[PDB]
Amino acid sequence: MHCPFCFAVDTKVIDSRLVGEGSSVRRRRQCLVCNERFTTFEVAELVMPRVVKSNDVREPFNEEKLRSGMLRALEKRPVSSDDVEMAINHIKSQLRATGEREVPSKMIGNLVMEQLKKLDKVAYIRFASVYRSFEDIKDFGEEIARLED
Amino acid sequence: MHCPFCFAVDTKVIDSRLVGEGSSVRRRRQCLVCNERFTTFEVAELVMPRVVKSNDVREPFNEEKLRSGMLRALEKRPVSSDDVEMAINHIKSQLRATGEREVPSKMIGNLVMEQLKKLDKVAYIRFASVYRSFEDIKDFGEEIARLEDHHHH
Amino acid sequence: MHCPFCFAVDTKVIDSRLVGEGSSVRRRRQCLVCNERFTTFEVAELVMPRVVKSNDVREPFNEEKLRSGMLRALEKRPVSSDDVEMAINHIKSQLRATGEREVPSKMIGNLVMEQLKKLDKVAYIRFASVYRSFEDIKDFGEEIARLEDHH
Amino acid sequence: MHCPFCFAVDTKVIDSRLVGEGSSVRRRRQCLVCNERFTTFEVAELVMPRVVKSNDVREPFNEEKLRSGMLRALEKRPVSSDDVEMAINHIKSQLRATGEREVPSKMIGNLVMEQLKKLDKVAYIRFASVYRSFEDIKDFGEEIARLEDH
Ligand SMILES: Nc1ncnc2c1ncn2[C@@H]1O[C@H](COP(=O)(O)OP(=O)(O)OP(=O)(O)O)[C@@H](O)[C@H]1O
Ligand SMILES: Nc1ncnc2c1ncn2[C@@H]1O[C@H](COP(=O)(O)OP(=O)(O)OP(=O)(O)O)[C@@H](O)[C@H]1O
Ligand SMILES: Nc1ncnc2c1ncn2[C@@H]1O[C@H](COP(=O)(O)OP(=O)(O)OP(=O)(O)O)[C@@H](O)[C@H]1O
Ligand SMILES: Nc1ncnc2c1ncn2[C@@H]1O[C@H](COP(=O)(O)OP(=O)(O)OP(=O)(O)O)[C@@H](O)[C@H]1O
Ligand SMILES: Nc1ncnc2c1ncn2[C@H]1C[C@H](O)[C@@H](COP(=O)(O)OP(=O)(O)OP(=O)(O)O)O1
Ligand SMILES: Nc1ncnc2c1ncn2[C@H]1C[C@H](O)[C@@H](COP(=O)(O)OP(=O)(O)OP(=O)(O)O)O1
Ligand SMILES: Nc1ncnc2c1ncn2[C@H]1C[C@H](O)[C@@H](COP(=O)(O)OP(=O)(O)OP(=O)(O)O)O1
Ligand SMILES: Nc1ncnc2c1ncn2[C@H]1C[C@H](O)[C@@H](COP(=O)(O)OP(=O)(O)OP(=O)(O)O)O1
Ligand SMILES: [Zn+2]
Ligand SMILES: [Zn+2]
Ligand SMILES: [Zn+2]
Ligand SMILES: [Zn+2]
Ligand SMILES: [Zn+2]
Ligand SMILES: [Zn+2]
Ligand SMILES: [Zn+2]
Ligand SMILES: [Zn+2]
Ligand SMILES: [Zn+2]
Repeated sequence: MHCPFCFAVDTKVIDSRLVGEGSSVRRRRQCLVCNERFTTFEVAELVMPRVVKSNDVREPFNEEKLRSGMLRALEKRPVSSDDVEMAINHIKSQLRATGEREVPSKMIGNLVMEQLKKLDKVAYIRFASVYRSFEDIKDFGEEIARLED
Repeated sequence: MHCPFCFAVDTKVIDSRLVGEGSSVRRRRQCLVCNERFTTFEVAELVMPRVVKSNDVREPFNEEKLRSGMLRALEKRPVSSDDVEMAINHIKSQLRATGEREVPSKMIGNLVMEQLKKLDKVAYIRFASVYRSFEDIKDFGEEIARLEDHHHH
Repeated sequence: MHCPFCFAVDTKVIDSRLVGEGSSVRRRRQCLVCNERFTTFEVAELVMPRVVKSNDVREPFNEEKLRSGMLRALEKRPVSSDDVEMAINHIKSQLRATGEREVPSKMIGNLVMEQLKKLDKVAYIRFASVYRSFEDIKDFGEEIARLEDHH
Repeated sequence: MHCPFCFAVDTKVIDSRLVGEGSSVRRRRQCLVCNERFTTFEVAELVMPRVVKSNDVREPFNEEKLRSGMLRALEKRPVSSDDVEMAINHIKSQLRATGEREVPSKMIGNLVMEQLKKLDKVAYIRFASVYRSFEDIKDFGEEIARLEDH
C-alpha cells in the first residue's frame, strides 16, 4: 500500500535516477488508482559518524551545519547549488570511507577547504579566514601565497 | 555505486518486504565484491521543500505567503475560494513531485502564473505585472498580446 | 521627560525652521545630560471628513487604508517615500478643502489616481485595474490608450 | 504660515501640555486673523528612513539585516557586543542625521565599513569582500594594500 493519497497497494514506477554519487536512489512512482505521481528516496540503513567538536564534545552529524558554512563563504559567488550538493555528497562519502564511529570537526573542515578550492578560490579564502580564525590581515596574504603554489 | 563499504556500483537485492503499514519498502542489499549485507528504506518525500528566495536566502515553505500573492492579484475577481484552494493544493502537489530539498522562488511564481491563467486572465496580468516587475506600460500590452495568440488557437 | 536616549526631563531647543510651507515646525533639541541632538516635528491634529464607502456606509478617514492601497500599486516602483508622503498630504489637503462633513470613497480614489499618474504610470495602471475593477484584459489596453492620446 | 484655515503666518500659542511620559508636547494654537483654536503635537522623529536597495526598490529599515551582516564579518573576533551595539547606534544616529525620508543601501554599507575598520581590521576585510563582491583573490591583497599605508 505505497500510495499516500488514495491508499492503494500497487504503485507503478516510472524513473530510477542515481543521486548523491550512488548513496541513494530517487524513483518516480505513480498510483494506478488515482492520477497522482510522487518521488521516493531509497537510502541505506547506516549512520554518518558523530562529530568530535573543538571542545571534545560529541555531536550528531548535521549536513545543514556543514552546508550553511559553505553558503556563507560562497555569499555572492557564481557556484551553482548542484555543485554545492555534489561537494557535500563527496565530503559525506569520504567521512563514511573512514569507517570510524566518530570524526573530528577539523577533518570535516579540511574536506570543505578541499572542495572550496575547486569550487571558488575567493570563497575558499573567506572560509579559511574564519575556519583558521585569522588574527591579522597578513594571514590573508599568507593564504593567497599558499594558494598560488 | 550503492555499496557503502567498498564503494562498488552494482548492489544485488535479495528481499523486498513492505513495512511501516505500506508507507515504506524495507529491502535487503548485498555487495558483489565485499559480499556484505545491509538494509534499505525507500520512503516517500512528502515534506514541503525550502524556498530559495530572490536574495539566495533559504526560507521554509509558507502557503500563506503563496496565498496572499494570489489574493492580491485576484482582487474583485469572480473566482471562488474553493478554486483558489484547489490551485494552491495543485501547486504544492507539483512542488512535492520534484523530489527536492529546496525549490527556487521563481519556480513557485511560474506555477501560480499557470493557475491564474486558468482562473482569471485579468488577475493573471495583475500578478505578472509585479511578479515580472513591469517597468513600462508597454509591458502590459506585450503580456496581453502573448496571451491572445494562445486563445486564437 | 522629552529625551528619548537617556530619559532626562529637560531638553533644550536650539533651532526652529518652519517646514512644509508652514504646515509643521522642525526643531533641533539637544539633551543636557547625554548631549545628543534630535529632530521634533510639531504638526497640527485636524479633523478629516468621514468616508462614504461604495455600499453607502460611513466610516472614519483612514490614512493607512489610503496609503496601503497606494503601496500595493507602487510595488517594486522607484518612487521615493518623500514623493509618496507629499501625494498623501496633497490628497488629505484636497479632502479638507471641500469643507464637508463626509466625502465619498470614489472622490478619494480619483484623487489617488491623479497622483499615481504623476508618480508612476505602471503603478497607475495597477491601481486603476483594481479601482475600476477590470473585467476583461482589453480594459488594460483601454486605460493605456486613455492616457497616451489625451494627456 | 502655521494657520491651516486662513493661511496666516503668525500663529499665537495658548497651551502647552505633555503626552504622558513627556514624550510629546501638546499645544493649543490660535490664529490672529481667523481667531481659530487648533491642537498641535510635537513628537520626536525616532523612526528610521526607508532603505533604497541596489535595485532602487524601497524597503523598511531592518536592524536585524544590518546587525547580521556585521556579525557574519565579526565571526570569531574579540569585539564585544557592547562595542557592536555602540557601532549600530552610531550608524543609526548618522542615518537620522541626514534628515531624509530614505537613505540608499550603499550609504549604510559605507557607514558599516567605517565602524568595522575601527572595531577589527580582519572583520573589515571579511565585510569588504562580500560588500564589494570580490571576483578575484587579488581583490583581497588590494584592500590590504589600501589599509597598510595608514
Ligand atoms: N555537527 C556537524 N555536522 C556537520 N558538519 C559540522 C558539524 N559541526 C561542525 N561542522 C562543520 O565542520 C567544519 C569545521 O568546524 P569548525 O572548524 O567550525 O569547528 P567546531 O569545533 O565544530 O566549532 P564551531 O562550529 O563552533 O566553529 C565546518 O565546515 C562546520 O560547518
Ligand atoms: N516562503 C515562501 N513559501 C511559499 N511561497 C513563497 C514563499 N516566498 C515566496 N513565495 C511565492 O513565490 C512566488 C514568487 O516569489 P517572488 O517572485 O515574489 O520572489 P521572492 O524572491 O520570494 O521575493 P518577494 O516575495 O519579495 O517578491 C510568489 O507566489 C510568492 O508568494
Ligand atoms: N476609510 C478610508 N479612509 C481613507 N481612504 C479610504 C478609506 N476607505 C477607502 N479608502 C480609499 O479610497 C479609495 C477608493 O476606495 P474604493 O474604490 O476601494 O472603494 P470603497 O467603497 O472604499 O471599497 P473597497 O475599499 O472595499 O474597495 C482607495 O484609495 C482606498 O484605499
Ligand atoms: N532593509 C535594510 N535595513 C537595514 N540595513 C540594510 C537593509 N538592507 C540592507 N542593509 C544593509 O546595507 C548594507 C549594504 O547593503 P548591500 O551592499 O548588501 O546592498 P543591497 O542593495 O541591500 O543588496 P543585498 O541584498 O546584496 O544586501 C549592509 O550592511 C546591509 O546589511
Ligand atoms: N561569515 C563567514 N564567512 C565565511 N565563512 C564562514 C562564515 N561563517 C562561518 N563560515 C565558515 C567557516 C567556519 O569555520 C564554518 C563553520 O561555521 P561555525 O560558526 O564554526 O559553525 P559550525 O557549522 O561548525 O557549527 P556550530 O557553531 O554549531 O559548532 O563556516
Ligand atoms: N499589488 C499586487 N497586485 C498583484 N499581484 C501582487 C501584488 N503584490 C504582490 N503580488 C504578487 C506578485 C508577487 O511577485 C507575489 C509575491 O508577493 P511579494 O510581495 O513579492 O512577496 P512574497 O510573498 O514573494 O515574499 P516576501 O513575503 O518575502 O516578500 O504576489
Ligand atoms: N492588488 C492590487 N494592486 C494594485 N492596486 C491595488 C491592489 N489592491 C488594491 N489596490 C488599490 C486599488 C483599490 O481600488 C484600492 C483600495 O483597495 P481595497 O482593497 O478596495 O481597500 P480599501 O483601502 O478601500 O479598504 P476596504 O477594502 O477595507 O474598504 O487600492
Ligand atoms: N559571509 C559573510 N562574511 C562577511 N561579511 C558578510 C557575509 N555575508 C554578508 N556579509 C556582509 C557584507 C554584505 O554586503 C552585508 C549584507 O549582506 P547581504 O547578503 O548583502 O544582505 P542584506 O543584509 O543587504 O539583505 P538582503 O540581501 O536580504 O537585501 O553583510
Ligand atoms: Zn493514489
Ligand atoms: Zn561492497
Ligand atoms: Zn544574503
Ligand atoms: Zn480588500
Ligand atoms: Zn539623553
Ligand atoms: Zn512584499
Ligand atoms: Zn468595468
Ligand atoms: Zn486663520
Ligand atoms: Zn558559530
